[PDB]
Amino acid sequence: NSSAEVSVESPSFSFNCAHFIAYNGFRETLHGHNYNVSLKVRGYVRDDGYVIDFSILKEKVKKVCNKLDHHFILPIYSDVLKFENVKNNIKIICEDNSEYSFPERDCIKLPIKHSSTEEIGQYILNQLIEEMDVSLLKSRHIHYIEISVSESPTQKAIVHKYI
Amino acid sequence: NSSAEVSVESPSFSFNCAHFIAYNGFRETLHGHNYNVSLKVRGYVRDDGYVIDFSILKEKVKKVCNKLDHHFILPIYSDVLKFENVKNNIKIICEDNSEYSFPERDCIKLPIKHSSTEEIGQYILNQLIEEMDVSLLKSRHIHYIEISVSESPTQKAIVHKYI
Amino acid sequence: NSSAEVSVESPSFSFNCAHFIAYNGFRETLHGHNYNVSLKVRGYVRDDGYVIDFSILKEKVKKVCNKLDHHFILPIYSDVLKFENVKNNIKIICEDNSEYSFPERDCIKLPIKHSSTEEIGQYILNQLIEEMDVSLLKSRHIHYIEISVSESPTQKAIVHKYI
Amino acid sequence: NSSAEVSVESPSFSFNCAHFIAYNGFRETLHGHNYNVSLKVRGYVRDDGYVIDFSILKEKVKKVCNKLDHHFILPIYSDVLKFENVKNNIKIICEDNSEYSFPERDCIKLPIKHSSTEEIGQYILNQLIEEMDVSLLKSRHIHYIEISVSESPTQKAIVHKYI
Amino acid sequence: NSSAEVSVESPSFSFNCAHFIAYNGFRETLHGHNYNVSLKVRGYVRDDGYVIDFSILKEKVKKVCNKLDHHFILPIYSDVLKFENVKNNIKIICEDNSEYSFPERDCIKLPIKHSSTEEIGQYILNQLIEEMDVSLLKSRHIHYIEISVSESPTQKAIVHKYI
Amino acid sequence: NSSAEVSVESPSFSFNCAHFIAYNGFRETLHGHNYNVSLKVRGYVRDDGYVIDFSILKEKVKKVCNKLDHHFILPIYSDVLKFENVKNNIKIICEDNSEYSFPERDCIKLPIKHSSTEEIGQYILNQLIEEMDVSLLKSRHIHYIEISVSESPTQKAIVHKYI
Ligand SMILES: C[C@@H](O)[C@@H](O)c1cnc2nc(N)[nH]c(=O)c2n1
Ligand SMILES: C[C@@H](O)[C@@H](O)c1cnc2nc(N)[nH]c(=O)c2n1
Ligand SMILES: C[C@@H](O)[C@@H](O)c1cnc2nc(N)[nH]c(=O)c2n1
Ligand SMILES: C[C@@H](O)[C@@H](O)c1cnc2nc(N)[nH]c(=O)c2n1
Ligand SMILES: [Zn+2]
Ligand SMILES: [Zn+2]
Ligand SMILES: [Zn+2]
Ligand SMILES: [Zn+2]
Ligand SMILES: [Zn+2]
Ligand SMILES: [Zn+2]
Repeated sequence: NSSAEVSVESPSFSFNCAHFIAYNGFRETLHGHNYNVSLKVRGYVRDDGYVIDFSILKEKVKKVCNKLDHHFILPIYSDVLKFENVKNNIKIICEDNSEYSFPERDCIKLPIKHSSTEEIGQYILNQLIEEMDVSLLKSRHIHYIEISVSESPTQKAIVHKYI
Repeated sequence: NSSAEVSVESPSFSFNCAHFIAYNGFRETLHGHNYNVSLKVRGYVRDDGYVIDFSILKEKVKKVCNKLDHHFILPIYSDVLKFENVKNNIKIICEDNSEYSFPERDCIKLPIKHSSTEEIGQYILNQLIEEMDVSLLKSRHIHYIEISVSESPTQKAIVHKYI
Repeated sequence: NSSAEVSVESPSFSFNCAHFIAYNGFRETLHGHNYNVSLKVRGYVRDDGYVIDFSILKEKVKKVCNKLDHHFILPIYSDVLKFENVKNNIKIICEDNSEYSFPERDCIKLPIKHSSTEEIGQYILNQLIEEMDVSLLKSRHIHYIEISVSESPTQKAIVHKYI
Repeated sequence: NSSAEVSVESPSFSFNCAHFIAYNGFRETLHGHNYNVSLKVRGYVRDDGYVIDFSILKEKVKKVCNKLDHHFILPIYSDVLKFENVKNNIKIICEDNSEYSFPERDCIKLPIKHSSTEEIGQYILNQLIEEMDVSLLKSRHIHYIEISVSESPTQKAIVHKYI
Repeated sequence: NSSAEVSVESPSFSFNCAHFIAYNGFRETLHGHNYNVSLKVRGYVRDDGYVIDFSILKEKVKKVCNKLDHHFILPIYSDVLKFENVKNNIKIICEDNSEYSFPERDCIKLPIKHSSTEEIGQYILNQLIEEMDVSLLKSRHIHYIEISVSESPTQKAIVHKYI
Repeated sequence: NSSAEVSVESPSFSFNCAHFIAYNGFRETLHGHNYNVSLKVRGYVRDDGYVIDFSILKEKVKKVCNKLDHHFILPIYSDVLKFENVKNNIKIICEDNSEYSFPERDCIKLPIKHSSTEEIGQYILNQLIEEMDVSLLKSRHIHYIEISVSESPTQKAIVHKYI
């Protein structure tokens, strides 16, 4: 068969963030991770000799990671957390009525229900798909994209999209 | 597409064992390995934000590895070895009439024909599927499980099961 | 020469924490890291065949890491942060008057001036020296201890003590 | 399911070469890489306990890598390069009229259009398939073979063949 | 003891170059490497909490690597090579009278006798010391600096300077 | 300062052996390890541009590893084990009167008291020192040699000799 894949991975494709998981009947304490992203795309060797240039993949991964890096990840779609702006701070109130308060600029609000590695990965995948531009990918006949997001060197989520 | 995978891997998911391969017309000398196990499951992001909790996968891999660790692996289904159990020892007699004798407690008797990485993997996969409980996996809509077993950092076997 | 070293390192010797650095005229946003610890000791091969048992070093590193894991690291000796404890929360007030508030149980209060990797390392080294018991180390003629603490796979601090 | 994979990878499966990419309207400066090869085959556990012996895979990978090691890779099917023999040297003329000249003995002439990691991969895969002998693979019921070629630790190409 | 070290390493701190070693009675064929650089400095925890900021070390390493990346390394102080300018090309004549010719823009002229990993390391160390500025290092009481240069994942040179 | 170090390391510099530790009042069960060796030497950059050629180090490490690979390691100097040859077998009797019996050709008899990683490392170091030849090392002004022996990726011993 003639489809081929290229992938990029680097300790440099990272965002260092704080978070905590909360879902129904469960809340854990604030902590954080070096999240690391790798990207794979399946296409064909085109007339320039590439599936797609490594440098485009690297540039797009770096960009998405840079936006996330150095914040508390706030899942705005959460069904078990309440958020309030008080002065320059976002206040987070949990089901058990415990409270956090951070400067608004420390938080990155992501359209996700939970700050789990799977849902963060889904977010990053959609972002990368937009950054690389769907029509570029189609012109090169790239039909599948996969990202891995590790929350540590021992645990990772892998999400994908057929395009 | 909406299926997602999670995987766990660590130097800690290891068992350090002695063994030798024996099949028709071939027997190698006793030696050993640090075997290492990584586990991946394919499912869907559930309402808790996970495919499945990383901590469940880690706890189950550690348990199966712990049972194997620090033994000679005895393939009880071998077609080319004869086994005797006299007093507190297991004697192994090979086709060329060479013999080994170990204290019975030093052996872990696996229901496999050869102590190859492939066959050890198949056994580990079945064990992990039992540990994780097949009905748990089904309630979360997990449909695929894969383990990699490395006999060293340079060589591994990958076995899977669709469920 | 006759001195010998043993070291242990693993992805498992980790603590996943939130923090931010603050020193005179500088404050960064809340974020987090997978911190990883490796331990090395210099001694002599003793009559049991060891510098010291690897299992002792692993057990002691795991214990110290476990205490830190899953918290916000609070540097109680900070010269640029004011701390208040009201009801069940710790409030942190910075020089620029920005504020953070966490549940008290979310914080691990370390006797350090900054939550830098260097200062966290020094604290870990002192703890491990206490855990391993200085008189045990002396009876085995261990004269040097070194820990590396990485804040990510790309950056680390190395602190030591001659004993 | 009953199919299984075995895989071999090592820093030892490398070839260190110089090259440059040239395609329509693009030429880069001469540089080099440590190319690294990993091999995976999919088959079944046979009556000897193996998908196929690891030692066969390693032996064949090392062989192909050793042929390539320590040369300038020249893509003889290039549509943007001209090659001419002058004394003991091969002269390369680019579209911009820039020129290179190397001794003949320093070039490995590969039947590829571009010295891209993708196309080098396709070359290596064919070679490996011939070295391992297609009918041996068939007798063991091996039906899929995949190689990864990395040009550095951060970027790689993955090519495959169903057989 | 109170001195501490910080270290930075990454697949990102690389330069991908072509070269060949030539010394008395020995010349090898043109090939290439992904050279990788790691930097360690020894100093003291200062009043900001750092030996020195990781970001300064990373910034300076990347800078030096970027200058070298994607060239043929030419050792201008070679006692067994002759270099001559012809049009836009540099001609290299070896002792055996074999010849190379590259465009000028494809060579990085380094003040080294041999393009060995040792001598490239010594060059990089001096450059890094100048980039980081000797008096900044002195004001922070940094007294030792060490770089590792790997020519591949399996072999490296380590050079240092006491300052 | 002008001394420099070169080191070689590879998953290929390995011996896969069985063993068990026995010392006074302690015996563990038969198991095994992939032992991995790395070698470092400190010297000076000589007139060929090297501290010493990487290829000599690699060749010597491979040789010593190859001799050990695929055996049970038998510490002939043990003060708590008794050995007897019975027909083609070596019988090992422990303090608790438990017994092992292996074909003589499965065992490599090492002049060490315990098959600990430290004592194996000491043995390997002396062997490597002999293989590289002390006078070669002296002519190049190499004054220090260090080997690391890991028994797994998480635990290692480091032994050295000033020469
Ligand atoms: C333990 C901690 O990192 C926790 O936040 C955690 C635990 N288990 C998890 N499990 C999955 N699958 N994904 C996660 O993001 C996750 N996250
Ligand atoms: C960056 C350097 O390796 C350059 O020659 C380069 C750039 N982009 C690339 N991209 C792909 N896909 N394959 C290559 O081999 C490749 N090669
Ligand atoms: C094998 C290849 O990298 C060759 O050019 C080579 C061989 N031996 C070497 N040995 C040393 N010490 N340094 C080098 O840079 C070096 N370089
Ligand atoms: C647990 C197992 O590998 C055991 O054989 C073991 C345990 N602890 C050890 N500890 C040291 N220091 N060295 C060893 O070789 C060693 N070896
Ligand atoms: Zn988490
Ligand atoms: Zn084996
Ligand atoms: Zn930080
Ligand atoms: Zn390239
Ligand atoms: Zn080289
Ligand atoms: Zn052991």
